Formats: sequence, C-alpha cells, structure tokens
Amino acid sequence: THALRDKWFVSFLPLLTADMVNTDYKGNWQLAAQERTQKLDWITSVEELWSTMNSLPKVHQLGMGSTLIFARNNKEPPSYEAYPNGSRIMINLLKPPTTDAGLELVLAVVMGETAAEKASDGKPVCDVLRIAARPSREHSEQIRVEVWLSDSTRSHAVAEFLAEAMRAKGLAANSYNIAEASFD
Repeated sequence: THALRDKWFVSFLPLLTADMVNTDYKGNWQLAAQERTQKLDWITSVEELWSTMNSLPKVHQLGMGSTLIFARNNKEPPSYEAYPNGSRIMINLLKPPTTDAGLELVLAVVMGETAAEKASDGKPVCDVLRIAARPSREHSEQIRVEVWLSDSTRSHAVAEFLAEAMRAKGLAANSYNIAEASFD
C-alpha cells in the first residue's frame, strides 16, 4: 500500500516464431518485436503493480521466449541504445520460495518509491525491468529478471545490495544467481 517512483509502462512480448517474421515482417525481427508487443498500461502504485501481475498467469507460466517489460516513463519498446553509459544485472531465480521473494525484492528495489532510494544511495538509476519465463525439466518455475541501469558505475553497489538482501531473506545459495554484464 505505497507509491512507485514516477510511472512505469507495462508490456508483454511473446515468443517470436520464424515463419511469421519471414512472411509478415519480411525477416525483420526488430520490426516483428515492435508489432507483436502487447501493451498493457501505466502503473503508478503498488496496488496497480500487483493488479497488473494478478491479471496474467504466474511469471514462470508466461512462456519460454516471452518477456514482461516495465519501463519508467516510456510506453515504446525499450532499447539498449538509450543508455550509452549503462549496463545490466541478471538475476536467475530457480525455484520457490526464491522466485517469489526475489521477484518481490527486485520489483521493490527498482520501482518502489522508498525502496529505490535505499538501494541507490539516494539517486535511483534502474530504468527498465525485463522478466523472462525460463522453465526447464529440472526447474519448472525458473525465471530471469534483467535490470537495465542508466549508469554503469552504480552496478557494483546495486548488485551487492541485492546480494545482501537475498541472503537476509534466508534464501538458499543454490536457488539463485546474480551477475553483472554489459548490454553487448
């Protein structure tokens, strides 16, 4: 029962299949992505965030190849090109309760009004959040959360903040991993 910093646009991009890209979009996968993205709406509060999440199947059920996207102040498909100085953090969540608790933590640290300031020293830099369903035979509820930072020099502090918070949740070391990477 709290507010998000600024507004975030939510959109869902399903798995893109080859025959459709080749026949309808002349073999252009970026054009196919632009056209096959399904827009949801802006969210400004925690209640609007969880109402949006409750209208969809669970993240692990969204489908391998799909992406649920949250972009601060941008209703168009987000691009790597928007951050010449940025980088990303990938968090893989293998199984419950880590998937649920870890997803809640990341959503709060990135979008939350007061939780963002706690992680970012006092100047939040996480502007895009991408959630990808990645189920496997061994881990049927596995998901990946990808966070895009506008300033790569804040990466170590954000990644270490997330790692200290996941340990404080009593989460198992074998149930998740955090990695820092360039957009490349």
